[PDB]
Amino acid sequence: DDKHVLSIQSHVTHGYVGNKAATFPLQLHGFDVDAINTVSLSNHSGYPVIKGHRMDLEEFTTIMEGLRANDFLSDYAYVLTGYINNRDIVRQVAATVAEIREARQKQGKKDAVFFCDPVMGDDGRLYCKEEVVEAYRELLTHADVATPNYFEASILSTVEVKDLASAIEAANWFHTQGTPTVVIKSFAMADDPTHLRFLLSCRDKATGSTKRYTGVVPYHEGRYTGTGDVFAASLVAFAHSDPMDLAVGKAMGVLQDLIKATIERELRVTSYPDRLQHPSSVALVTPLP
Amino acid sequence: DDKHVLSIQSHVTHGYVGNKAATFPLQLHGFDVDAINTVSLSNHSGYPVIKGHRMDLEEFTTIMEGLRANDFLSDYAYVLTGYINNRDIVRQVAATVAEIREARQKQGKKDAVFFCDPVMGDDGRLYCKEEVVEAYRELLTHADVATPNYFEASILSTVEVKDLASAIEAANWFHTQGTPTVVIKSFADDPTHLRFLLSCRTGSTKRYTGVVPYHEGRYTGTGDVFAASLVAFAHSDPMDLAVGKAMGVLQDLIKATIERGGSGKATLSSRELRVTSYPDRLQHPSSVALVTPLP
Ligand SMILES: Nc1ncnc2c1ncn2[C@@H]1O[C@H](COP(=O)(O)OP(=O)(O)O)[C@@H](O)[C@H]1O
Ligand SMILES: Nc1ncnc2c1ncn2[C@@H]1O[C@H](COP(=O)(O)OP(=O)(O)O)[C@@H](O)[C@H]1O
Ligand SMILES: Cc1ncc(CO)c(CO)c1O
Ligand SMILES: Cc1ncc(CO)c(CO)c1O
Ligand SMILES: [Ca+2]
Ligand SMILES: [Ca+2]
Ligand SMILES: [Ca+2]
Ligand SMILES: [Ca+2]
Ligand SMILES: [Ca+2]
Ligand SMILES: [Ca+2]
Ligand SMILES: [Ca+2]
Ligand SMILES: [Ca+2]
Ligand SMILES: [Cl-]
Repeated sequence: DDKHVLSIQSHVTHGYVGNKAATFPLQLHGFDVDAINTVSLSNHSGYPVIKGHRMDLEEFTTIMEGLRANDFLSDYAYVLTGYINNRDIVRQVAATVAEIREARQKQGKKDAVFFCDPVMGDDGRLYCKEEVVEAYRELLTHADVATPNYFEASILSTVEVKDLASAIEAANWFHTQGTPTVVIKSFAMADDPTHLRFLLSCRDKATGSTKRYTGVVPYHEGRYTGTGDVFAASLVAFAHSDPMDLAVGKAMGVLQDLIKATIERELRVTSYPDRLQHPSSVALVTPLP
Repeated sequence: DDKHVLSIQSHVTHGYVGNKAATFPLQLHGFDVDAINTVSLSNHSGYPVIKGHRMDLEEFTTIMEGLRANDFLSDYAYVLTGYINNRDIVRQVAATVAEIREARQKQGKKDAVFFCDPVMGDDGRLYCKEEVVEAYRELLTHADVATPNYFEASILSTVEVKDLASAIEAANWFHTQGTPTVVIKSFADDPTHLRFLLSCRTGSTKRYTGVVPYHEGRYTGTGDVFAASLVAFAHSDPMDLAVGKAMGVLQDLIKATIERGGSGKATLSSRELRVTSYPDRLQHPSSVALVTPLP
């Protein structure tokens, strides 16, 4: 099957971020999730105490050696990258994707789709050294889809994402850098305080034309962990069989069901298995003129 | 709720063994799975090449310090151990389980159940040092439930498990060792069936047996899905029914693996269990194996 994802994200023993947020949703959708755990921690970065192991570049290339030696690299119709927070591994992902593209081409399979979630910060706070930011600018030259939060889109493009106009500028930066498809997952709007806006920006490499889509979700009170990780995983799942605009709509609806369930910080991903596959409602994703 | 498991097993990128095999079924049963990954490898040990990282004791005690400091230990109504292949970590599981039981007592919670799958070898081959065998003998004195394959039962007890009689002798060894509940998951007329033993030690022992169809071919991760399913069903079933349902889950999963190309003659990759293929069959097997009292 083509429902095979290499997922390069965090592992935590307790809670739902990185591969712990992404794996269950994708498996529910019928995907084999092949996870490389960039860290193996007790819990996410928000608890009072974080303990555990972080991969270095040598651990990453050792795992790749095993995948290469057993000829698994052509399995990966999708590559999903999340929390890495290591300059050398962010840079190495480009080689991993190129070796997957080569193995699939040699076996005459559909091109791999590389989804790059450039995980660096949230709520004004940066998790990574500045060298990681530039590593993501170079890696995004190779991505098919990028799913930055507004903070990541802002620091990568140097455009303050604060409304639809500035979101479009930040997205255009991603296109110029070489990412054809961008989802800016949410930004607040001074002029519409009860909603979050998202942008889907689709550059046609051949024509140079850009198809843009936007929509909103309700702006729920409170801070949530893992929202991006569930979002990107859900997007991969829906984008497998849906056009990207509809795939974004479903993925938004999945997050809205999860957040509203939490309300009636931690996303209880495994409590809502039917909502993960069939969200109680889809967000409208409408073309822009 | 008490549907929280601390699961101490292997992580593989490719394929379905250890925590990757155990996690999805337990999550489908509504459990939070807190996984400690004893190794993070490219694939299971059956492949010609196996690459990646292995925990030492210090890495294990480091994660444990995180779980302790954040007051997570009292949440673990269940402890499930599988692939460790490290004498010092196997030894350390007794102290981990003891600390969970004390944190649970302190908070007015019912006692935990520790399920010990003593993962050491299969098809007559050890995949661990002789050191790990003895560490399992000593951990098993602290286990509530043990789920050896017939090889593991054989080397732990030093009884050759080849029939119902010898399986009973091996299970008796586990009970004398201190393990009240033993499932010997399969053994050898009638070449088309495998037999299993459930033995529950008041000094008296209740024993049960049953059969499943024997599918030709070598599967890996079968024990890992089985123990995971046993934990899920045993939470709301008596142990005989929970074994019956876990056996049914495995028959469905092996049939789906064969259905999607996983013949006896097929590749290691083709024989990888189709864990994602039929999620409803992981919760609700199409058959439930009979588990019938012995006299
Ligand atoms: N407070 C919120 N109210 C509504 N939806 C939210 C909220 N926070 C997150 N989301 C949803 O989940 C996704 C959250 O990811 P976002 O915060 O944009 O990314 P990240 O978690 O990577 O920072 C959004 O696209 C949106 O659907
Ligand atoms: N070849 C097989 N044919 C039928 N059932 C099998 C086969 N291999 C495993 N099983 C099922 O999987 C369960 C666990 O398998 P077993 O081989 O006993 O453990 P392990 O995988 O730990 O060696 C068995 O109880 C049985 O239900
Ligand atoms: C380890 C780890 N992985 C992923 C994320 C993003 O949800 C975070 C956010 O803090 C994190 O700490
Ligand atoms: C890594 C790893 N984990 C688990 C198991 C048992 O299925 C094996 C069997 O060889 C293994 O190699
Ligand atoms: Ca060709
Ligand atoms: Ca956010
Ligand atoms: Ca957040
Ligand atoms: Ca994020
Ligand atoms: Ca076996
Ligand atoms: Ca005992
Ligand atoms: Ca086997
Ligand atoms: Ca086993
Ligand atoms: Cl706007």
